[PDB]
Amino acid sequence: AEDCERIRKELEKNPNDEIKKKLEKCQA
Repeated sequence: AEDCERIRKELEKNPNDEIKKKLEKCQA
């Protein structure tokens, strides 16, 4: 239950570590 592009948006507004890391492997 995740969305890479949505997390991208969240990573855009919030340059967060966990968000970034879970973005990279959102699709895993």
